[PDB]
Amino acid sequence: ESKVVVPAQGKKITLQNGKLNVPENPIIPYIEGDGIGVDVTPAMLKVVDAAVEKAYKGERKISWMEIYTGEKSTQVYGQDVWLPAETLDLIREYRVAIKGPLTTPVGGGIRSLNVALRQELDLYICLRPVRYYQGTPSPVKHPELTDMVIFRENSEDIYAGIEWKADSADAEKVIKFLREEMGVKKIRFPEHCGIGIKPCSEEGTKRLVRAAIEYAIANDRDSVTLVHMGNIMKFTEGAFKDWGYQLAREEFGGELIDGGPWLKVKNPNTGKEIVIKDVIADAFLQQILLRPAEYDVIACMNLNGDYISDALAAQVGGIGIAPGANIGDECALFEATHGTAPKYAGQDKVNPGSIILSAEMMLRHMGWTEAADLIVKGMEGAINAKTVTYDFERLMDGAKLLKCSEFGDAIIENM
Amino acid sequence: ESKVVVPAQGKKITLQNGKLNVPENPIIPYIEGDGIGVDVTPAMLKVVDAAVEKAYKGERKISWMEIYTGEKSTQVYGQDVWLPAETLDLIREYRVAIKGPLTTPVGGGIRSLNVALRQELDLYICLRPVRYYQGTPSPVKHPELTDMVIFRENSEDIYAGIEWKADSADAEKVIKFLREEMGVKKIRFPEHCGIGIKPCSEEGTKRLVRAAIEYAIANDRDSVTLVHMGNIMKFTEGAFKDWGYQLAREEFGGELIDGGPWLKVKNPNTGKEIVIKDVIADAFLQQILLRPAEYDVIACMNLNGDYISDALAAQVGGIGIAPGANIGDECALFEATHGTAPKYAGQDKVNPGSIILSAEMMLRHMGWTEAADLIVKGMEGAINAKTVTYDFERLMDGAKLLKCSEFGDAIIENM
Ligand SMILES: O=C(O)CCC(=O)C(=O)O
Ligand SMILES: O=C(O)CCC(=O)C(=O)O
Ligand SMILES: [Mn+2]
Ligand SMILES: [Mn+2]
Repeated sequence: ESKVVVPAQGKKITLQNGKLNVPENPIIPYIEGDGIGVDVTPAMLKVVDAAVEKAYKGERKISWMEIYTGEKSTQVYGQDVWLPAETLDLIREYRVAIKGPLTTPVGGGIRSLNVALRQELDLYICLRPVRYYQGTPSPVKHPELTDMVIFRENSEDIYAGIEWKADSADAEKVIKFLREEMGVKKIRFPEHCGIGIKPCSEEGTKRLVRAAIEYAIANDRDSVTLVHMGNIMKFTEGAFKDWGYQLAREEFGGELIDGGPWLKVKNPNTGKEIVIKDVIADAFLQQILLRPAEYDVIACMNLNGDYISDALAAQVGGIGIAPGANIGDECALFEATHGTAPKYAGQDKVNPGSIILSAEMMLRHMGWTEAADLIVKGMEGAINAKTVTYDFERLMDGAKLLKCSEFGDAIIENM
Repeated sequence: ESKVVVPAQGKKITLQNGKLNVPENPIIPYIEGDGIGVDVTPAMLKVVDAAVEKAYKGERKISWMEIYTGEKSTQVYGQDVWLPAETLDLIREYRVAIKGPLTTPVGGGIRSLNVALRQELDLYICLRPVRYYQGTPSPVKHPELTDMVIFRENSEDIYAGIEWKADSADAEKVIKFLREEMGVKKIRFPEHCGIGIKPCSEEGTKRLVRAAIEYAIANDRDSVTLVHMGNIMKFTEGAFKDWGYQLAREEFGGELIDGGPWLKVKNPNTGKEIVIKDVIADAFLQQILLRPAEYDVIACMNLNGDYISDALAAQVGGIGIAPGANIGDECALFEATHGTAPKYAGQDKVNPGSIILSAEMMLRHMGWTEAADLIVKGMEGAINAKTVTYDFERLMDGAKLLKCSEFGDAIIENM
């Protein structure tokens, strides 16, 4: 029997015509998260409640409902229950949810729980905005020049988990087929060879890129850059870029800039000419360091998005405070983007900034922009005040060391 | 008939027992390179000749022999001759060669010429050392903490070019096979879907990792880090890491550090305990910025190596002066690692640092360490003297702007 308790006071968010109908008392499912989730989640709940209370003068209030996934799920439902069917059902049913870091066990043949949540709920958009918060200790000279929003495709690519182990009967079978029936000759060593499949479809590419362009329009952003490795992988990465440009032309009236290949899409609200361009992935990893100001909205495939998001987070000193969201047509799951750091679990020491900023994204997604704005304001003030957790403090001089919970309070105090 | 002229004075380098027998007058094949290759190659030839002349007091002298690949090949041999069979033969025959940047044409269905050279000559090691040269304008605060050597697997991975176009009969065939015979269910959108294959074998992984560990030993390096995405791709990237550790144990007496998974390999010459460790690729892209001093020799797959090498080059301000080598058991091809920048071709303006430093690697590979040391010394002095090309100069104050050829002279002057 389920151990999830539906809040007595609270109402389910609904979806109508692609628009969320959020009540003043929405029930929001939340997954504590493994390791440090025990530290960061309480801080997030308190910070969000304060922002909501302050923004709407007590008129609105979230009814938090704990659901399970990960190590805590096994402890609540038993041995092999890492991801309960009800969790997938509840997230879909309640439309909006948030979670702390999750870890996948090894030895049992189970694949990434984070990816499982994304694929099973068809949350095809991994949204990762990366900006700099003044006062944050950064390894680069000008982190303030970084203000990007990453639209990472979440349902395809090698990240889809389609592969076979070297020497397995399946691997031999696939390799045999490829060589004998497909005439593949580029497999350097066919024996003791692992094989993975990388899929990329037109519908997959277009729904991701459509969301990216719509975001640029809605937020009056300057450009959308299709990042890919099409020079090497023409049929997957290359097709992604091709379909991205095609979508811009076919659905957003994209016009040619100069002799190509860049396009300009007129923002139907501001009249701003949004530039649609593309950069080879490896070169892009250099350009984010060398010319960050030239980039804004980024649209890319699963793996590249994972790399780009992490690299960007690192350079702005946001490795531990990078917000993230997994959005689909029916529901959305916001999440802390860092690991579980089990060594510090329960020490009330880690930075709750990531999950808090992800809650900021959640609030904005629900249409509660005032509360979201309050969290952004609190984070900016706390960081600028140099009242921070150990991860920031250790890289700074003249900073006040704060516990995880205390930093949560600092954010509230700066709202 | 061939238009390659074998130098009258000069002798072929030979290979015996895995050791190169280099004469005092070795014939070295060289490919000018497209675009700026017309600028950087002459500078390289002059710099190398000066280093050789100075190091060995006129006793040794390279007999340069021009061979063709790329745009210049089509002009020398005709319309469709992008990569002549003789070029592959000559490089193998002469054992050591160098080349300027190469570009692959689009529209003719031809794949990367750089990859073609690597795969066809089985140059399985892409060696990319990345260090900082004092005085180089860098986007990071402490580029001097970067001193790494990248061992990128060069014959496998998605980089192998095994793929089929969306809607092609072949793609449909493969997808059908995967779904109906392999029972694959993770292909989100089977229609209008491009497909790529990612292979990774035990022999491929081990020969790359073997070279990496041997390099750490020969150069008394502190550690070898296996970089991979095994948490997501268990059978390719994960297997790579597994085989890498296994090789360390089976062939280099690797011992367990603490409770694992790190290993220590005793350097048989210095007694130094070389640490063998591993880091997930996305996290590694963050760690190179946050904790560069903790890394040294890196062993990774093709694609990850491409990303890591470019990211590292960018952070030390070496985007245009990053050396590179493609090494196999029978021959080796050193190369400028940047693009062709056709806009500046012939303007004697671009930085010849990349191809020159690659020539430094070449000289060292031939056992001519004195000459190689002279080039390193010249580069360090020229850069530190602030007498540099536009790409450096534009990011600095109080620097003397030099043409490509002039920077070549500056290097010589600082030898
Ligand atoms: O894949 C996982 O298990 C963790 C989530 C992750 O690192 C990501 O894809 O960014
Ligand atoms: O692949 C090419 O054509 C250029 C060489 C390259 O960028 C590389 O693999 O680093
Ligand atoms: Mn990640
Ligand atoms: Mn490259």
